[PDB]
Order: sequence, then structure tokens, then C-alpha cells
Amino acid sequence: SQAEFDKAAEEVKHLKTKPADEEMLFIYSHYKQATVGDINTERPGMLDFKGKAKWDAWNELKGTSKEDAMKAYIDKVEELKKKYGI
Ligand SMILES: CCCCCCCCCCCCCCCC(=O)SCCNC(=O)CCNC(=O)[C@@H](O)C(C)(C)COP(=O)(O)OP(=O)(O)OC[C@H]1O[C@@H](n2cnc3c(N)ncnc32)[C@H](O)[C@@H]1OP(=O)(O)O
Repeated sequence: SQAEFDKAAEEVKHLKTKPADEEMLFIYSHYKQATVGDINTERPGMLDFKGKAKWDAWNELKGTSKEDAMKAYIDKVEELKKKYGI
């Protein structure tokens, strides 16, 4: 009964396959909000698309609380569970 979400955040890494950057997109935003909180980082370095995708997706959430973030984060790591099959 902790950040089981943070446990999902492990699963999504174990998926037999680096999910599609677009599903990663969502996962990041909720993940990052839940673990970090209201984005204190900058827009893209070495991986533009990616860099913002994560930044941008999260940045979208800034203001939302860690747990709400979890609720959907988790449910979305859940999607990988199926998409890829962990
Ligand atoms: C469209 C671009 C991504 C959308 C925004 C970020 C997505 C984050 C949510 C999903 C987490 C990644 C899911 C698995 C993806 C892969 O597997 S791709 C890497 C090759 N690895 C594998 O196949 C095995 C598992 N992978 C890994 O352990 C890492 O390489 C990992 C995927 C976690 C990170 O690699 P990658 O996505 O290629 O680039 P990063 O910039 O290093 O990470 C993406 C962003 O997500 C944050 N992050 C790191 N680890 C996680 C986990 N476990 N869950 C969720 N989010 C994670 C990073 O902080 C990074 O964003 P930023 O902070 O902006 O750089």
C-alpha cells in the first residue's frame, strides 16, 4: 500500500518491449507528476520529440496531485501490460 504506481513504473520498464513513444508519452506525464511533481525541468535535449513528449505531457499535468497522477499513471502502465505483455 505505497506508490504501487511506482511499482507499475518498474513493470512498464520490464515490458518485453520499449512501448511506443506515444504510450510512453502518457506514462511519463503521470509517472513524473506522481514521483517528481509540478515539472521543474526543461524542454528537450538529445531526443527533441521525446524530450518534449515527456516534458510537455508532464508539464500538461503540473498543478495535479501525485496520487491522481498515479491513478491514471498506473492504469496506463496497465495498458503496456497488454500492449506488450509483461
Ligand atoms: C515519447 C517519449 C517518451 C514519453 C515520455 C517519457 C515516457 C516515460 C514513461 C514510460 C517509461 C519508459 C517505458 C519503457 C521504454 C523502454 O523500454 S525504451 C529504453 C530501452 N529499454 C528497454 O527496452 C527496457 C526498459 N527501459 C528502460 O529501463 C529505460 O531505457 C527507460 C525506458 C525507462 C528510459 O529510456 P527512454 O524512454 O528511451 O529515454 P529516457 O528519456 O531515458 O526515459 C523516458 C522518460 O521517462 C522517464 N522515465 C524513466 N524511467 C521511467 C519509467 N520506468 N517509467 C516511466 N518513466 C520513466 C525519464 O525521466 C524520461 O523523461 P525526462 O525526464 O523528460 O527525460
